Amino acid sequence: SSFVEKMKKTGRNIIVFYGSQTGTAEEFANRLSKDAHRYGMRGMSADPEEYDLADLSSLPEIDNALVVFCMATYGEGDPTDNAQDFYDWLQETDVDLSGVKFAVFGLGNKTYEHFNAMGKYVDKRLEQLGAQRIFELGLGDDDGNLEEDFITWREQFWPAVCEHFG
Ligand SMILES: Cc1cc2nc3c(=O)[nH]c(=O)nc-3n(C[C@H](O)[C@H](O)[C@H](O)COP(=O)(O)O)c2cc1C
Ligand SMILES: [Ca+2]
Repeated sequence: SSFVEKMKKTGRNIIVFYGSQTGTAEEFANRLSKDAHRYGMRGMSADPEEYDLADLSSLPEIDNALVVFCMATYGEGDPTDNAQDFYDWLQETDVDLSGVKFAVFGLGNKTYEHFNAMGKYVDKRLEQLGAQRIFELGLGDDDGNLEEDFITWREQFWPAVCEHFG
């Protein structure tokens, strides 16, 4: 039903959504969610298409809640198929996301004109709606070494998360 309800009943405070077509963003999401345990927290990865992201407004019910988005960009700067509902919702919504804390890691390739469009958009839109960005937008480049871009981001991400939540 609701992802916030699932997190509450399974003890998770971190949820990582993945916008993926070929599985790269899903694997990064799984890796980030497992990392949570190394810092005394608990996370889970999730396919946004299976949920209603309007529920983000209920996230502040969970202590030290953090939502992370690992999003790939396809086509003409389009979202992946599984992130279309989320993309559509983001464009038309006006909900207040005060209290929400987020971070975004975008998967793209610098050779396309619309480099990491999806990741850049989600990052910008969440802040516009009232959410608080806890760590800078990661811009992974699949034309170079995406894996290394991810590791560099992740290496600095956790210390920042720990710093923020104490
Ligand atoms: C057919 C196709 C089109 C792509 N189009 C874009 C694009 O317009 N912008 C961009 O930054 N990256 C683009 N990329 C590259 C990616 O988003 C990169 O491969 C990402 O790692 C894919 O993640 P995923 O496995 O989770 O689906 C494209 C990749 C493919 C195969
Ligand atoms: Ca506010």
